[PDB]
Amino acid sequence: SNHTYRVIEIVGTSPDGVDAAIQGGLARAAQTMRALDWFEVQSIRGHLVDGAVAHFQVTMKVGFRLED
Amino acid sequence: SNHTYRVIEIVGTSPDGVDAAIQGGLARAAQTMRALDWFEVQSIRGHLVDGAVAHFQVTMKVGFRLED
Amino acid sequence: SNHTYRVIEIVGTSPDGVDAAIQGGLARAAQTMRALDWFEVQSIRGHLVDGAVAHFQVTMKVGFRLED
Amino acid sequence: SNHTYRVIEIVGTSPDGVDAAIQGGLARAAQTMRALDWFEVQSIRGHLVDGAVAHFQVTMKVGFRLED
Amino acid sequence: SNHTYRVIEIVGTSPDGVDAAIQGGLARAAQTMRALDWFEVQSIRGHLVDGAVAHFQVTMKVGFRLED
Amino acid sequence: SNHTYRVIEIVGTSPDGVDAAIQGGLARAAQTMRALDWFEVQSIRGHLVDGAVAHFQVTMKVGFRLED
Amino acid sequence: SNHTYRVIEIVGTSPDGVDAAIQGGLARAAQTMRALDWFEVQSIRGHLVDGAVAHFQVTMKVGFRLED
Amino acid sequence: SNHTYRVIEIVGTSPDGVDAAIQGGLARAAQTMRALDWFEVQSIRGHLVDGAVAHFQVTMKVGFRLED
Amino acid sequence: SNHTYRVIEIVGTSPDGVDAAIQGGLARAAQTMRALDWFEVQSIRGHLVDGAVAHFQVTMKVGFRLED
Amino acid sequence: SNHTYRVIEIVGTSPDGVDAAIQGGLARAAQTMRALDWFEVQSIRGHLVDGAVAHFQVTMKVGFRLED
Amino acid sequence: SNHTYRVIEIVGTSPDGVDAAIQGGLARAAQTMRALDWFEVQSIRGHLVDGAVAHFQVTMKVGFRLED
Amino acid sequence: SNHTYRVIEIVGTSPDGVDAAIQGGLARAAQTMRALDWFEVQSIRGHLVDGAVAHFQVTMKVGFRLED
Ligand SMILES: Cc1cc2nc3c(=O)[nH]c(=O)nc-3n(C[C@H](O)[C@H](O)[C@H](O)COP(=O)(O)O)c2cc1C
Ligand SMILES: Cc1cc2nc3c(=O)[nH]c(=O)nc-3n(C[C@H](O)[C@H](O)[C@H](O)COP(=O)(O)O)c2cc1C
Ligand SMILES: Cc1cc2nc3c(=O)[nH]c(=O)nc-3n(C[C@H](O)[C@H](O)[C@H](O)COP(=O)(O)O)c2cc1C
Ligand SMILES: Cc1cc2nc3c(=O)[nH]c(=O)nc-3n(C[C@H](O)[C@H](O)[C@H](O)COP(=O)(O)O)c2cc1C
Ligand SMILES: Cc1cc2nc3c(=O)[nH]c(=O)nc-3n(C[C@H](O)[C@H](O)[C@H](O)COP(=O)(O)O)c2cc1C
Ligand SMILES: Cc1cc2nc3c(=O)[nH]c(=O)nc-3n(C[C@H](O)[C@H](O)[C@H](O)COP(=O)(O)O)c2cc1C
Ligand SMILES: Cc1cc2nc3c(=O)[nH]c(=O)nc-3n(C[C@H](O)[C@H](O)[C@H](O)COP(=O)(O)O)c2cc1C
Ligand SMILES: Cc1cc2nc3c(=O)[nH]c(=O)nc-3n(C[C@H](O)[C@H](O)[C@H](O)COP(=O)(O)O)c2cc1C
Ligand SMILES: Cc1cc2nc3c(=O)[nH]c(=O)nc-3n(C[C@H](O)[C@H](O)[C@H](O)COP(=O)(O)O)c2cc1C
Ligand SMILES: Cc1cc2nc3c(=O)[nH]c(=O)nc-3n(C[C@H](O)[C@H](O)[C@H](O)COP(=O)(O)O)c2cc1C
Ligand SMILES: Cc1cc2nc3c(=O)[nH]c(=O)nc-3n(C[C@H](O)[C@H](O)[C@H](O)COP(=O)(O)O)c2cc1C
Ligand SMILES: Cc1cc2nc3c(=O)[nH]c(=O)nc-3n(C[C@H](O)[C@H](O)[C@H](O)COP(=O)(O)O)c2cc1C
Ligand SMILES: [Cl-]
Ligand SMILES: [Cl-]
Ligand SMILES: [Cl-]
Ligand SMILES: [Cl-]
Repeated sequence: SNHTYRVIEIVGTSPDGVDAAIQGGLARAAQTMRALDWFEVQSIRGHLVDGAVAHFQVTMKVGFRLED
Repeated sequence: SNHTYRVIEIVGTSPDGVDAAIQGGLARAAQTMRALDWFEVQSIRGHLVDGAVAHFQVTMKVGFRLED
Repeated sequence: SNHTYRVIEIVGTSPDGVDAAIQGGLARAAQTMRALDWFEVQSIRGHLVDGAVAHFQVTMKVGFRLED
Repeated sequence: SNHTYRVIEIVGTSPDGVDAAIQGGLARAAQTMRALDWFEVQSIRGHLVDGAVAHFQVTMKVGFRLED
Repeated sequence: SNHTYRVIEIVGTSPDGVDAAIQGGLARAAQTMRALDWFEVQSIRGHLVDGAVAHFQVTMKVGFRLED
Repeated sequence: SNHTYRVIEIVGTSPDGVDAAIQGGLARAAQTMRALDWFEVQSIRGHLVDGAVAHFQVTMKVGFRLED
Repeated sequence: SNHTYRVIEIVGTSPDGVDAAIQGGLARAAQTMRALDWFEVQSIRGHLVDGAVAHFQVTMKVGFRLED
Repeated sequence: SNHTYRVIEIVGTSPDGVDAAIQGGLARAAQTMRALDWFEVQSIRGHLVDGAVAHFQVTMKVGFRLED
Repeated sequence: SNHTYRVIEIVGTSPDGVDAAIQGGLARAAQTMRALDWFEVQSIRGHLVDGAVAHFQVTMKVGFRLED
Repeated sequence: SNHTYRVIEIVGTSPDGVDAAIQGGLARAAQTMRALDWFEVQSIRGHLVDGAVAHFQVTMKVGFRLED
Repeated sequence: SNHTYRVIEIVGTSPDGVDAAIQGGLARAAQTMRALDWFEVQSIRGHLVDGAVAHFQVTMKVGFRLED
Repeated sequence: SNHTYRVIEIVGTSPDGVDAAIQGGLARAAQTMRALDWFEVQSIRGHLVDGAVAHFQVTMKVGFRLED
């Protein structure tokens, strides 16, 4: 058949960098979403506290296949 | 913990301007959503009728914290 | 009243071109969403197999009116 | 029939803010254009004099239906 | 000589897809503008009614040579 | 002479809307910068608390003439 | 292994519309290239002659897998 | 009063470079438009013939004050 | 009160990757700036020497609260 | 002399994150290209399998000096 | 060591074209700044008086190395 | 027939300005590519040495007709 996908936007966070934030966001998404297929980073930001990075914040679009 | 956020897109409307459209959209969003944290305006448009602005239409991304 | 809209993102697919992909995606969306009002194409991509287009993939934002 | 629209670009101005600049620009546009249907804000700028905003300047695309 | 061009923006519409909307818009443009040379699609949108595409709406920039 | 300008980026805030945030940011800028000439809005965001807008946050580029 | 891809840019053309231009460009690309995997449309333009579309011109990025 | 501006798009051309193309386009514009105030370059392109630049082509937005 | 922020642009560098470049840039910024609040990555580039990455170069906007 | 550069686009991949994908892509590029000088990340995407990141995919522009 | 750069934004002006505006802006910047390394043009605009270009205005980002 | 074009990216350089950089890049391209048809400037940058512009660097897309 011709599949249809849905694309949602999430932000993963971690003090431990860009990869960790990506992985953390996607891990949360996978808990309650099915048929995840791809992601696309929209932005990399972070929150600073006392001059240090408290959290990296990576905004992602996440695409998944819609069930019939 | 490391929080994960979800970002949805809504359009608020009002005949009474940009601020009123923002506030209206966000008020509707708050009724059913929880843990709203930020918004970002994507566009400001409007519908014209008889040469006057019938509604300002303000598209926003709205970020909220996901529950575990 | 002043209506509020929600805008989601979907990808329609078809081997039979851009229009067919748009129509297919929107047809799937219409099965489970109500009060669809507009769409906006975000991108036109496709997957190639053996040098031929296997599927056109058209990403759309789709706006609909929120119920009270 | 299948309508065709024309989209022009104007800048509305006012010392009294974004909404006033939008409304002012559109009011001028309505005097000499017919069948105005929508607008889209392109930018919000302003001119400063003696440290104060002398005019808000709101650039808009304005769409209208072409007559046959 | 060194030619100068003017670029206007129009929206073509059709229920019958992207190509039909492009062709329709350009056909209307050709009736009252001369020396049309090129177009560039700016966006592909559409209006939905009862879950179906009522009109594809294709916004184009259209360039033409200015007469002396 | 041929003037040179410098362009800085600031964020004005206010609970009372976009215009108030713009005006507040620019008022602060005017206290310590001279020869302010123009501004350009880069983004309109805000912070939400208990479902309400606590502050509108308007990011602006601000241009001023450099002294010799 | 971890694959590496190369992305080139081509323009397909046809008087017969967007899909035909895409297909034509990709067919030419396939003649000399191997392991084509995806495309992404960058722009849709066209050349006008005597008020009619002489060619649709569809610029695409085309990704393919690099051989070792 | 609060002035309203109109912004049109033109392309100036010259074999003799970017400045010459800008100046040429604007000179043509000035012949039939009044109260020209500013321009903004949108793109710099050119046509190549026998490996040489036949014309630089500079697309500009041109803003002018609307008369009452 | 209603706070005002200033946003500057810096480039952090490191041979040891994106996170290291971010952290390095921000560490330098913190030495001579106060009340750092957030950053936003603008670009990730790098310099190549003998086919290897000599430095990752991460351009960031950095926002901080202005003192009264 | 005045050097001329060529800029190509590649996608590096790795299951082990953004830096690893960058390094992998560039290592492949260096095998068959000479005088590599810089890169610029265009996008960070990835493929998901069973809810996990199978590969990070980092699209880069890569600039190199052309030989005479 | 790993250098950190700062990037500021300036506008150079000249009646004598794009190159002259660039050179003028950068010459002013060099008078008070140290370790200038690169620039990137952001926009080319100009002010028109009596139908002629009074000043070309070239906005640049200018990067320089921060001292320890 | 329906022609297909290929679009490559090059950077021309010169100490003598934007036009000279464009012309230099294109002259180098013409030595080893055939059927050059158009260019589009992507960016204007430069390298600064001792406070002066050592080279203007103009990145261009260059389109050419593919042979059968
Ligand atoms: C324009 C703007 C953008 C911001 N972006 C972020 C962000 O990306 N991540 C984040 O954690 N906080 C962000 N913030 C919140 C700030 O980091 C900070 O927590 C807030 O402004 C309060 O700071 P203050 O106590 O110095 O006033 C942003 C604030 C503003 C005004
Ligand atoms: C390209 C395009 C963009 C539009 N954008 C908006 C919009 O932002 N807000 C809105 O209310 N209507 C929008 N519309 C709908 C028009 O405002 C209008 O209601 C519709 O085209 C019917 O107008 P007509 O009766 O003159 O044909 C848009 C229509 C087109 C074709
Ligand atoms: C940067 C990038 C973008 C891609 N975009 C698409 C796409 O738009 N549509 C699609 O079906 N596949 C897309 N893919 C997946 C590829 O088409 C392909 O299926 C995958 O990379 C495996 O190809 P390979 O077996 O040659 O390694 C993309 C892959 C990469 C790396
Ligand atoms: C890059 C640039 C952008 C400008 N944008 C605006 C604008 O948006 N609105 C406006 O009224 N003036 C704008 N101006 C004009 C300035 O506000 C100002 O009136 C002009 O540069 C003269 O200022 P000076 O006397 O300090 O040299 C702009 C000028 C430059 C150089
Ligand atoms: C942000 C926005 C964008 C819109 N874009 C379009 C469009 O591209 N084409 C169109 O025909 N109508 C457009 N519309 C109008 C809607 O399709 C719809 O006709 C209008 O909002 C009334 O819908 P409702 O009766 O559900 O409130 C737009 C409306 C909004 C708010
Ligand atoms: C991607 C992102 C963007 C943000 N943008 C803003 C902003 O524009 N303004 C602001 O005040 N805070 C911004 N924040 C901070 C949030 O509003 C919020 O204060 C912070 O994430 C803590 O929320 P939590 O306690 O629900 O985890 C941003 C945060 C993230 C992750
Ligand atoms: C800014 C600009 C953009 C153009 N884009 C296209 C294009 O996308 N496709 C095309 O075939 N020709 C394009 N052209 C070429 C024109 O369509 C036309 O063939 C050329 O300008 C000569 O027209 P003239 O004889 O009216 O001067 C472009 C020309 C200019 C100046
Ligand atoms: C995607 C595209 C963009 C073009 N842009 C321009 C342009 O900016 N200026 C111009 O004079 N011609 C432009 N053209 C027209 C070409 O320069 C050329 O005149 C036309 O494609 C015929 O070339 P051919 O005889 O090699 O097929 C463009 C053509 C295409 C397909
Ligand atoms: C368009 C362009 C972009 C460049 N971007 C970067 C960069 O992001 N980081 C960097 O270290 N050098 C950058 N450079 C400098 C080059 O990496 C290189 O050091 C310089 O061009 C000299 O190289 P060559 O000796 O091969 O001529 C750039 C150069 C050009 C022309
Ligand atoms: C719009 C779109 C974008 C995609 N982007 C990527 C990508 O960046 N990387 C990738 O490996 N695959 C990409 N793909 C391919 C998907 O990840 C997936 O492999 C393909 O759609 C088949 O999934 P399905 O079996 O659930 O239908 C993309 C597909 C679509 C439709
Ligand atoms: C949207 C907008 C953009 C402008 N951009 C520029 C600019 O780039 N450079 C400049 O010198 N002036 C700029 N101006 C100022 C105008 O050129 C002009 O000096 C001002 O609007 C007063 O013109 P008027 O007397 O016709 O009302 C801009 C004005 C507006 C409204
Ligand atoms: C973010 C970034 C962008 C750069 N862009 C350019 C460029 O466009 N052209 C160029 O010649 N060099 C470019 N460079 C290289 C610098 O001009 C400079 O040669 C290099 O960073 C070494 O400078 P330093 O000795 O002060 O550390 C860039 C460097 C960075 C970090
Ligand atoms: Cl959503
Ligand atoms: Cl127009
Ligand atoms: Cl290439
Ligand atoms: Cl600054």
